[PDB]
Amino acid sequence: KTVVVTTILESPYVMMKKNHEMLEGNERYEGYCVDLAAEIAKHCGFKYKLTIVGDGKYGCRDADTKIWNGMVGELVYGKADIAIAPLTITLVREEVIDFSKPFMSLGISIMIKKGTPIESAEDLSKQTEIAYGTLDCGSTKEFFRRSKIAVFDKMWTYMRSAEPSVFVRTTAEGVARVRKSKGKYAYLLESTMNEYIEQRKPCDTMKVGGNLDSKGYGIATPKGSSLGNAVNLAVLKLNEQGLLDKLKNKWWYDKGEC
Amino acid sequence: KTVVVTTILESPYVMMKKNHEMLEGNERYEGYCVDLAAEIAKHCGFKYKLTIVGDGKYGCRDADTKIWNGMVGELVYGKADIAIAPLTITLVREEVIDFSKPFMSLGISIMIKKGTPIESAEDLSKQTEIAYGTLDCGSTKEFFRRSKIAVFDKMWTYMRSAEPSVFVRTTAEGVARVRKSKGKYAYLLESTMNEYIEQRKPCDTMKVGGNLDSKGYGIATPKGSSLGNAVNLAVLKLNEQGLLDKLKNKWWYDKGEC
Ligand SMILES: N#Cc1cc2c(cc1[N+](=O)[O-])=NC(=O)C(=O)N=2
Ligand SMILES: N#Cc1cc2c(cc1[N+](=O)[O-])=NC(=O)C(=O)N=2
Ligand SMILES: [Zn+2]
Ligand SMILES: [Zn+2]
Ligand SMILES: [Zn+2]
Ligand SMILES: [Zn+2]
Repeated sequence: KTVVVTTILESPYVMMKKNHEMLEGNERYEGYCVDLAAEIAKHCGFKYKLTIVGDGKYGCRDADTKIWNGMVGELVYGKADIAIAPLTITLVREEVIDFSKPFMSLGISIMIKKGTPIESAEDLSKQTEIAYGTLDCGSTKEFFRRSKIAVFDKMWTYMRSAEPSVFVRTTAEGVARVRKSKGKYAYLLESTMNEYIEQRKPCDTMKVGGNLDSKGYGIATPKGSSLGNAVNLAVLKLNEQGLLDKLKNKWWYDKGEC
Repeated sequence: KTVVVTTILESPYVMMKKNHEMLEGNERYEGYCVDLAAEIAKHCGFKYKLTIVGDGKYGCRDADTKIWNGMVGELVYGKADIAIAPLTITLVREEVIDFSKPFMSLGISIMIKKGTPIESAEDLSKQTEIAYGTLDCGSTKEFFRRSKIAVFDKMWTYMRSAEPSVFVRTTAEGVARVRKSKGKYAYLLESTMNEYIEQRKPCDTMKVGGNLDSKGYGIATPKGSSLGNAVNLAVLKLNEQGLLDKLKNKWWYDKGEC
């Protein structure tokens, strides 16, 4: 029986091979999570088919209709058996699906255009000439809004009333805003994506400072799945075999461009 | 029913209060995990009794007898209901007990006496003047023995044959060796202990370099325990509330001496 794996097109986790039009099935795709899927399936002993999430989303529950979208929806509504993607482990998600132990750690972090005189959140917080913001909705925004920490309160107090708005609609919009702003905008985002972009042409951005919080990506299965136990032990084995680190190094650095 | 928590006297997770002999029950103890225990109990709705693990061990399985010792033992054989301690989440442990998602991240790291001209594992690998080692058995030693990575393979080749022995019997012996060796011994250990010791008098050690691997500590319950789900969700909630970070800062930095 063929396990249906849902994943999402986010580089470098899953990307179309250059010659994808010539290929078929699992072979059309490459990247960190493709490699991970193959390892998980090999060590759990199953055959699988990769499919890209229909709506291109991770997974959130509409307040209005209480319906789950993205990969979480595909699990909860039975369109796929397992999600192998950079899906963040969160309380609201783990209420409806099961997560493996994290396969990759991450945190909120600062992206600057190279040259910008900022090396930390504290630096940002003490000034206003360099503008800075986050996605207009989602966990990073909420992290600042709720923080009782002085530096983060200060940054919230600033971002919430800044004009023009410092919030962006998509991550890509945030990255492009850093790149076209002539050193006048810094963007706050997942450190994994920040370090990824640091190694992409034209090599004009940089990750600075320590992570502001700590989070994990996990592989997700539905409650009571026959796969959940073995998938979890698999993630642990891969980590101890140094394979997760190998995959990270490969996709971020060996294929780096800077 | 009063939940029996097993834990271990490892600073700053669990320590005797200075006036412990005037006190009784849970109140004798303080530390990160004591605070954490209170929070977990409150969010899962149980009363508990902190007990120090009989043998002072974390838990491994004896190769000959196959018997688990330490806190893992107490969980496996039915002596305690939950382990709230810096118990590392590992493949062989997760095969026999359940863990929450990690409450704290760590990795193998390098402890040096201040002034030692070493900034990374690479730096250590390329020289011989400064000796370096790990605990004489256990996971840090095994990480080097099994590594396919060039830098770590080189360090292993050196450590395994170094004379006199670079391995030590206890964490304490490792730290004392760095302190009395005038810069000629560096010790490889968990990053959390490393960073803790850096804030303790006489303030003569430092953690240097990035972590060499990545692991997490998790709260453990016996397989099929009915506490397991609630405890996991409670760990996620505390992270998202900033409470675990607040506790870390508190016990490592607010109470630091350097
Ligand atoms: N950028 C960005 C991202 C945004 C994300 C994400 C991963 C990434 N990522 O590392 O590309 N996982 C999620 O579960 C999520 O709700 N939102
Ligand atoms: N040193 C030391 C340590 C050694 C440890 C540990 C925690 C710590 N710690 O940071 O105190 N947890 C474990 O599960 C373990 O097998 N060995
Ligand atoms: Zn095409
Ligand atoms: Zn493998
Ligand atoms: Zn005493
Ligand atoms: Zn609380």
